[PDB]
Formats: sequence, structure tokens, C-alpha cells
Amino acid sequence: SDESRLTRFLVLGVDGGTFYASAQKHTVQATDFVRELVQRDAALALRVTLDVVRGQRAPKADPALLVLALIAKTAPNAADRKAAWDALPEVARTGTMLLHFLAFADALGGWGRLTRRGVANVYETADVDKLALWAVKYKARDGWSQADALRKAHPKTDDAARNAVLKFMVDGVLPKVDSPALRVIEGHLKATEAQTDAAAAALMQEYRLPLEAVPTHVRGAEVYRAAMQTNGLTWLLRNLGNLGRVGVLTPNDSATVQAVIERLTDPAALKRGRIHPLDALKARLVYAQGQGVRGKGTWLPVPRVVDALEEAFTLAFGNVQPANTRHLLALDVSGSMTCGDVAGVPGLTPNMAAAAMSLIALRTEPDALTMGFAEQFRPLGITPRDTLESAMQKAQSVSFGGTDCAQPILWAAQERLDVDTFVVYTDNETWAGQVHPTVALDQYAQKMGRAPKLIVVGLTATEFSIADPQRRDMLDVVGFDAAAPNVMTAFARGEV
Ligand SMILES: [Ca+2]
Repeated sequence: SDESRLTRFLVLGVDGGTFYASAQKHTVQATDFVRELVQRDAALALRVTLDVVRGQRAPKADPALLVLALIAKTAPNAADRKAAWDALPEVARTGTMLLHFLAFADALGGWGRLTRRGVANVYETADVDKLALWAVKYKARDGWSQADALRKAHPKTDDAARNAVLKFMVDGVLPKVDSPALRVIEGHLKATEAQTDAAAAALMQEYRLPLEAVPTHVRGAEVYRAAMQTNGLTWLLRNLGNLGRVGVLTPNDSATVQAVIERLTDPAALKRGRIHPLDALKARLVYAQGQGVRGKGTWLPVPRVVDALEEAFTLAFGNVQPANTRHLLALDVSGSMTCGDVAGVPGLTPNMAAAAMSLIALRTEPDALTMGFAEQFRPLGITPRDTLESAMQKAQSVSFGGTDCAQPILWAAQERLDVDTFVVYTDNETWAGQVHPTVALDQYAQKMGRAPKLIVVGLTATEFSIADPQRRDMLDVVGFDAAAPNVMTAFARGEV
């Protein structure tokens, strides 16, 4: 079905059953099916695309932006090209997304009337606050800048304030209406000219300015101190190291320490911020290193903060959106599972990641059973009562067998176990058995009267292929990242 095949491309960013959960290239490129579909039925291409954007299941806007460009620029009909343009303001939510859309479109046609108007409509529809934000935060994206687009599109609004910010976005010259939209602009201007951690701090204090506005050279204690009070939990999670470094968060400075602990374990803030347990696990591991990636400095991890992150992990389970399907999780339990940094997270071993995901399933899905490719294929005996640490150990066995992704499915049919979703967790070592998982899945359907799905996760994989591109019941997840769990859940629910 065109609808289903296009939706899959829109979510995964590929025209097959593979999610590159990444930190690699895999930039979305339009395949033949996608172009052919846009010519054949641009109207449904567009309806499908809006459905996906609104449904918000796509980890990335990229594929929807590309598809939208294709329709807008190359759809045979004028009503379709026009409808695509009319949707641009919705789909290109941020300044970056608009510049990204233009990078896709510029390879499909020049600046005809539809294009000038369509781009102009984006700026003319945005309020003075969104415009000001774009003016300071989304100035450029590689080749394309807001200035470029504005010179080609020439937007004009009814109100002088917005025209003033549009003018500023082109010529960088500061006016002075006010609408405190200019305020944030003036603030960002002065911020670039700081030289001192204190003036910078005093500046975002005066001007409600983001930590972004502060030159890397001057972001000291007062700058980070200031940033905390003005950001949510997600920010806080990825900034613990930056706080240990700039001398704000230290083992002998209890007031800030307690205040961080309270935010990290605030159930209401966890829920509203939609913190996934892996988000908390990543923050803990990153923070506990006391040293960052290239060119970062060091810091002294505060133990009780590390502790609070362990609590945030447990509390976050309550906010996971379940597939609501019966899962059988088959874990690779061999020694190499203890090696590697999944998703570039220092210390996040495939074994740790798989144990975390097992606990999640056990605690949130209608049913879940965990098996392992051990001496023989057997239950690991992990339960919702386990900790991350005890589950990790149950998922390690000195004697192991090949990681055969067909085998959990063959086993379940043999045991007449009702399973909706099979999930295999490995590092990068799928091993082919005598029966392919496709045959396995067919045999299960034939014996049990239901067609289940299979997800194979290569937690540190760069490339493998198990999922049949011609089937819909299979998904390969290559690598891992923060978007992977939601994609897997969406897939299991039949939405991908
Ligand atoms: Ca292995």
C-alpha cells in the first residue's frame, strides 16, 4: 500500500524495514518509489505526510521536509504544488527546518511565483516572537541563511514590528520598535560582546537569554548558575557535567546539590518532560565520567547526584508509553555484550542497554518474557523486581550459543506461547541458523493463527540485514539512540 510504504519512509527515513538509530550519515534520500508516488498521486503523498507530521512519530523531520519539497516543486498538478506550499508553515516549524527544506527544494526548481509566495508565507505567518527567535537562533544552516531566503521571497507583514525584525534578519542593523522581541535581539547582540562571565550572566538575567547567547569563551559559573534557573529537566540532565566543570556543582556545596537532586527526582517534572528511563541512565553515565568528549574539561561527580539519577531512572518507568502487546525478548548473553558504548554513551554496554529495555518491557507491557541464547535457549528469569544490576547479571552467561534471530520464534511456536512482538537484543553479532526468521514467522502464524512481528536490535551495529524489505512484520534497528525505543513501540503497535 502506498500509504503504508510512504509512512514507513517518513518515520524511518528509509524505504525498508531498517531504523538507523544514528550517529552515522544516513541522510534521507528519496528513492524511486517515493518520486514515482509523488508523480502518480501527489495528493495522497501530501495527506500521508501531514498525517505523519501531526502524529509526531517521526524521530526526524527530514523525510517529511524532503517529501514536501518534492511535491511542492515537482508535483504535476498546480493544486498539489500549491497545497504543499500552504503546508510549509506547519511542517517547517523551526528556522532550521525551513532552511533544510530549502536545501531539498533548491535541487528541484527555481524561484517561480509559487516558490516566492510559499516561502514568504512562512515568514508572514510567524509572530514577532517566533521571528525574533529565528533571528538570533536559526540564522543559518550550512549554505542557506534566513537572509538568503528573505532576499528571494521578500515577505511583508501588516505590522511594523514584524517587518522590522525581517529587515534586521537581512541587514543585521538594530532598530528600536520594542515589542520586547527587539529586546531579545538587543540582548543577543550585546551578549556576543561579553568578555566576562559576569556581564554575560547579568545580560541573560536582564534579557531572559539562552546559554547559547553566551560565547563559549565566557561561560563560567555565573553563566551556568544562570542557565539552570531558566531551563527545564532535559537541559539539566545533559548539563550536569558542565556544572561540575564550571564549579557550580561540587561535593561540598550542599545547597545547589540538593536543589539539583530535587529537580532530578521530581515526579511531575519527569512526567511533563517525558523523561525516558534511558535518558536518566545516559545522564548518569555521562555525568559519572567526570570528563567529557573532545575539548571539554573535567569535573568532580557528586555521588548523591549520581544516586538521584538512579532514582530518576526508576521513576521514569511510569511515563513510558507501552506497545500494549505481548513481548518475548531474546537477549544475547555472550561476553562481548559487556563491551562497547551504546549510542556513544560511555559505559552504556549492550548488556546494560538490553537489561534496561528488558526491565522496561517487564514493567510496562501486558506481558513480557525474557529468554537468552545461553547453553541452550532458555529463560533468564529477569522480573520486574530485578534491578538494572541484577538483570545485567542474569543476562550474562559464560556458555552461550549463536545469536539466531529465528530461534525465539521457533521456540515460541514449539511451546505454543502467544507472542505479538519478538525483540532480539545483540551487540553486532547476529548469526544465521538453518532457518531464516522469515520462515520462522510464517510457521508461527501457521501454527498459532496470529502473525507476530520481529525487531532485531544491533545495539552497536553499523550494518546488518534480517528484515525482509518486502515484508511489513520486520524491523532492524541498527545502533541505538534516544529515538529508538519510541520507534520500536510505534512499530510493535503497527504504526510504522
Ligand atoms: Ca558475542
